Amino acid sequence: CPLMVKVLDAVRGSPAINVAVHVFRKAADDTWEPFASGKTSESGELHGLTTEEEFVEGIYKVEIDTKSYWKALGISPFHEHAEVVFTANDSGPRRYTIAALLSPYSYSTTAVVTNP
Amino acid sequence: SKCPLMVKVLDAVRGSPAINVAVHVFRKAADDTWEPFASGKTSESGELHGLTTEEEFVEGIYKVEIDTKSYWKALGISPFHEHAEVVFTANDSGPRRYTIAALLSPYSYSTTAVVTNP
Amino acid sequence: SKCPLMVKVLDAVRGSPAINVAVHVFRKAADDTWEPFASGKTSESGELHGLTTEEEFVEGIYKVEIDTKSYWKALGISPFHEHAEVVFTANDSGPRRYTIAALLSPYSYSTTAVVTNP
Amino acid sequence: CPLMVKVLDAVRGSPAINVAVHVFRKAADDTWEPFASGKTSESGELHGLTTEEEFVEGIYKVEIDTKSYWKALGISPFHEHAEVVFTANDSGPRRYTIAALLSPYSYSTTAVVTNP
Ligand SMILES: O=C(O)Cc1cc(I)c(Oc2cc(I)c(O)c(I)c2)c(I)c1
Ligand SMILES: O=C(O)Cc1cc(I)c(Oc2cc(I)c(O)c(I)c2)c(I)c1
Repeated sequence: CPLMVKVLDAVRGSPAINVAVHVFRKAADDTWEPFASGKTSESGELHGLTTEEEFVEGIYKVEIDTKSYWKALGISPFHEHAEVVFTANDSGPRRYTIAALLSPYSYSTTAVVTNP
Repeated sequence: SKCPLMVKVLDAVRGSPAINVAVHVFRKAADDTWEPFASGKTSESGELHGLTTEEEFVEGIYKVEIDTKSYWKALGISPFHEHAEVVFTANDSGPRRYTIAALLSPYSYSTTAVVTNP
Repeated sequence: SKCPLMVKVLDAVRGSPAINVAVHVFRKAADDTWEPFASGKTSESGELHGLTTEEEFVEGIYKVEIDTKSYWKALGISPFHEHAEVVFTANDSGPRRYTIAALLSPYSYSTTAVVTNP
Repeated sequence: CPLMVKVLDAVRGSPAINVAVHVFRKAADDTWEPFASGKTSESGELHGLTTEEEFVEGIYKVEIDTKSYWKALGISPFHEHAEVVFTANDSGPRRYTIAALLSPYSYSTTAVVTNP
């Protein structure tokens, strides 16, 4: 698994469950092309998004649908979603973990990159 | 200050405001595309004021894009993100003033919104 | 403002400054214990100014304690932390002004320091 | 494992390795009593700090020696250490994960609490 996502809830102190995540890749014509999608599990993690074979060099955008997550909890959040845009594998294949901590009016994201 | 929208950027590596950071603001148009709205560069205090006025700032979806990549390269540091973006809906129902704050690190960034009405 | 030390607290759940938050500042004494130095409550803008002066603020180790627990209980929310603490060394070598900022959530808090000299 | 710690480095985008962690418990006389200590591993995690049997109700302090971590990297950090103080198991036994993201002039910490 070359691309994984981990989301946590800072209001409840638990993993953010069933959060929709859409992954896009910058196409040749400079437009966002659908690449993969999923929902986080019980532990707030999302795996199996792609393979080393399909995860080629490029600029990717990871969109986390925070808005839907909060509303389903009766909270009216500030952000429409959280976006993480980055260039991947431009110096050979690597493994990426995109982590996100969510709050109604705030979120922070970090990336952990390891060489296989 | 009657500025409806403000931006504040900080540097978590050097513990100082993030200066000369390019900031571009966009608004969602009917045809579902992003059209330029305002832009500028953070000052010596890492702030960016006077991006718009109450009259022009109507309800709708806005995107605030911060060129963090160029900020880090200028310091000789390899960043992870292409840029940082904050997408939100501005409603007159809620308070009046919007402050978008961002704390930057090479592989991480956090952002918060302060919505207060005077 | 010549205030050498400033504190800013924000609420990430309601997107507003954290008001009436108790803040206690301590300094490390020779016998390795913490002795009261200054204290106060954040204002309507979540800020706390005039905690000390240049004369009294000498080099040494300081601890800034924020009573976050009472803040959350007042909102009817069960917090995780007893309080938030920021322990740092103040040196004349480095810049002059210190701003300690904290973003609060029930199960999480982040803090950053802005050190700038005018 | 009822108490685990996870630390990440936001400057290098990797787990924070060999970070010293000391855990204290508030004693009857209102003083901090040593409870456990360790260093994070290759993955930036610290496990095996205590057992469900020894981890009784009380106020605990988790101290992460960030200062030493940064200096060993040639960086002069702002904080002496990072402190997480909390009341644990006051409503029955729970599992705690204390997570921390570190930067030279900043750090954020969150807690994940799950019921066994
Ligand atoms: O997230 C962290 O790790 C710590 C942190 C704390 C605060 I509080 C922040 O927000 C502001 C907002 C205003 I308005 C300020 O003037 C200042 I100084 C900081 C940010 I971004 C980041
Ligand atoms: O930002 C804060 O206030 C605190 C914080 C600390 C960490 I470290 C985080 O990242 C991870 C990454 C992995 I992989 C985990 O398994 C877990 I648990 C948390 C997040 I999001 C938020």
